[PDB]
Amino acid sequence: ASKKVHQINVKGFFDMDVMEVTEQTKEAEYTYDFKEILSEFNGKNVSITVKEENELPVKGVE
Amino acid sequence: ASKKVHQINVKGFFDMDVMEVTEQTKEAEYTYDFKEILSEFNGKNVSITVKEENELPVKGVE
Amino acid sequence: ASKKVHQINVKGFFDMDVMEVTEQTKEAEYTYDFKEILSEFNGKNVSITVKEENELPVKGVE
Amino acid sequence: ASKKVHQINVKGFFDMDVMEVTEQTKEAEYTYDFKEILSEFNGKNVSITVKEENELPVKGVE
Amino acid sequence: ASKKVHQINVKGFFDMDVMEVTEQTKEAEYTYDFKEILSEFNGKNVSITVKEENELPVKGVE
Amino acid sequence: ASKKVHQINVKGFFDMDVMEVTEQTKEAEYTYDFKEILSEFNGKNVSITVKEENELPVKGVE
Amino acid sequence: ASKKVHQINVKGFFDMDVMEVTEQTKEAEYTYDFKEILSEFNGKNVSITVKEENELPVKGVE
Amino acid sequence: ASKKVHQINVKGFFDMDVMEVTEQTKEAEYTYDFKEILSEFNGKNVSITVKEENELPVKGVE
Repeated sequence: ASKKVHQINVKGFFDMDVMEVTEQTKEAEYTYDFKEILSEFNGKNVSITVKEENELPVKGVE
Repeated sequence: ASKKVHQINVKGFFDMDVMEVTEQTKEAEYTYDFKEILSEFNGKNVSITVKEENELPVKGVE
Repeated sequence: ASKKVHQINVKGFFDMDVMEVTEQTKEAEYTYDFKEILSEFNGKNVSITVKEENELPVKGVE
Repeated sequence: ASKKVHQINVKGFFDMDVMEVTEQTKEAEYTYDFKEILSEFNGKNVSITVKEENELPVKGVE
Repeated sequence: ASKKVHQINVKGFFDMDVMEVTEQTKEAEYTYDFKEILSEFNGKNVSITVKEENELPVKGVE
Repeated sequence: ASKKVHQINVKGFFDMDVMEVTEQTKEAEYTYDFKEILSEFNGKNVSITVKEENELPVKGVE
Repeated sequence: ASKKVHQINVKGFFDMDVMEVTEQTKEAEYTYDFKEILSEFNGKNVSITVKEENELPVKGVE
Repeated sequence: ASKKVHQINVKGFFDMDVMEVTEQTKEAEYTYDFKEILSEFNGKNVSITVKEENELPVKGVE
């Protein structure tokens, strides 16, 4: 069960055209290039997760 | 706190050149194209996780 | 193990008569119709969870 | 933080027309009526979760 | 896997002599009697967890 | 955030009269006396959890 | 499944030369000696986790 | 929230004298040297977790 784990978490607005993820913090607006990140993993067994969560359509605010 | 979550989990051998992930099950060897999967999210806020876990270098076996 | 997950979380005061869940936010009072939400899943395999948590009967506040 | 939690987990094939969830066990096929279950919570604050997970579209099995 | 779970969480200062647990909130000091709570479960299969966490002995402060 | 945690997990059939918990393993049938266990914590802030999970009333096996 | 767990969590700047971990709280600067802590476990089956998390190299701060 | 995580998990019999952890798998007996592992983190903010879990003292085996 012993193992070495290496993981990258990236949260932000995704633009696959320029292949970049950019998050709007409370101070700035950071931009990470998913391409470079992804490449660090090219050639190996990985576990990739892509989550997108939105709001629930309401039917009435009071 | 109510929300609608949509998530994709993909585990397998990653080849970013052809942009495909392929896992070796006990029964068959499935191949998913990360490109198509990724595109379903292009243009929205996301969390991407990319995990890669290996074994620990030993020094004694018996 | 690769898969596509789609999940809906709804937290609020439940009224099964009108089939609606409504949560009280420190800014407003949203109302979601559990019927419409539930219907998005009609006809498929699902894990459903319904939690209700209350307070513990005390034997002395101070 | 002390509290009393009461929760119901139901996993199966969902039919909202007859309002029943039915899971296929390697020993039998159980059927629960979501209506009765849901009613045990009518009139209270609740967190409800509805998950539906499917497979990932492949581009080549082998 | 479908099931009905019923759980009690109780956090506070424990006195087994009078069999009572009492927590000091920011607003008030609640007192729950572990005896009554425990009895609700007498006669059934359970999981009991009892956790106690303290601070780590330091050796340098600045 | 550094801390020392000490925790006890006890799963089995609960009998508060003789104050003992007894689990039926695959080999034997172990019996732990909740009294002794509980006492190790008498006099300190703790987080106690008592869970009891049962099966869901069915309406039809096929 | 019943068991007694004993666990130590230590978060801070690690210096293996003097074998000490030191975290910078919003108040003080605590220093724990990993040596003493580690010794409390010498001679036992353990599980050890060492995590180090950094920031993601950006390409566009704004 | 985006970040790079690097984590090591080590489970086995701990000997701090020789500074080695050794686990007994269902096949072999692997030995890892905690010293080398630990050094990979010397000089960094880390989180360290050391857990040791034992069995509960019974009062009636059967």
